[PDB]
Amino acid sequence: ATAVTGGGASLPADLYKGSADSILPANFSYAVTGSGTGKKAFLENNSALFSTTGTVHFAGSDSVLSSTELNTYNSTYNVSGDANRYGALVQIPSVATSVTIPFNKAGSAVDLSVTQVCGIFSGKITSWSQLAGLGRTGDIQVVYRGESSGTSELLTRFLTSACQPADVSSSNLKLTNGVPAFSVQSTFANLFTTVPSNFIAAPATGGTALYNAVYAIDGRVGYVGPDAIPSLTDATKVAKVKGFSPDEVSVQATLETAAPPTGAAAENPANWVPVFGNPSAGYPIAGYTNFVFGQCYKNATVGANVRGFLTKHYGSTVVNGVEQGPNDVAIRAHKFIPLTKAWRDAVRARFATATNAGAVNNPATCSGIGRPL
Repeated sequence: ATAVTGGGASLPADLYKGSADSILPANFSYAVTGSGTGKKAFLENNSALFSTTGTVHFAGSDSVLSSTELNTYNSTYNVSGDANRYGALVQIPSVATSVTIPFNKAGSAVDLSVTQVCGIFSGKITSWSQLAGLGRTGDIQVVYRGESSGTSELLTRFLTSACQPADVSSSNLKLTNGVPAFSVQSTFANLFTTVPSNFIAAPATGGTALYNAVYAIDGRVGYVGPDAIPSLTDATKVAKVKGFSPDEVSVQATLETAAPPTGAAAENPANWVPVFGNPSAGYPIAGYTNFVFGQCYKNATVGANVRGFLTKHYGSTVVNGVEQGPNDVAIRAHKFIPLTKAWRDAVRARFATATNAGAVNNPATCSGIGRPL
């Protein structure tokens, strides 16, 4: 009967559940809500948000835990001397992902400059005719995620990092340094003093609904994770960005630029999720989608089920002489990017290995405590 209750981010939802090669065990549930609602469900232990009951055991999120979220959690659920405390939480990367730019406008292959992407998503560029050489005219309508979204966070971090003031001048973006500027927002609408009228919220929760809305009306552009895209390589439907399709992320210039944390740094969940807002090479919109777990669970089978999952997902196996994570074929089949060996080894050793003080349901650290039955 034992269930492991989760949900959150839509971006990795089909890798996790419902597909023949999905990677979560059968007794794990995954309610699709977007990352913001997913974080809240876990942090406030609120299963109503996942349309169910009992304890929330985990979330998927491509929005990082904030300073405020961590402090609120710690001061409520992980209080020094509190026999009723839940204990620490665990934030870990699951897979890396691109953010793709699907658009619905018939014609030749589209390759957008940073300037052009910045102009489209700021509202500076409002007509297809303003994009030189694409052979297209008519209104641009941008579809965005109304709910708090990890995909919005990944896209906006990139735009905040890469866009120059000249790329977004004469737009309704909130000011930074006296000029309109992108800022990091999981709520995309929060970028603007007033949302421009050619920006429309997707009509239902999740990236799949945004995707379908893009193709419902001519001239639309959106942003979505890669798994829902039928072909990442079809530049007549999924824009290249500075000469790169969204399967051309540079692993060297992104994942390999940060090593797993150690010591006190590893005790801080914030340090388990590096961000790469402006990669020096390759497709430039990319980052991690993550899990949030509890370190401690009063239900010991839930703890064991989590460790079991972690042992596989962050495992190591050599196949045809090449080291890989056990789930890497499934990860790539869902158009995601496997974690590097250093990161799998680090997560496995700390969180999945029951003898480590930092592991899920480590007997010493979790003695007498945990997320409730």
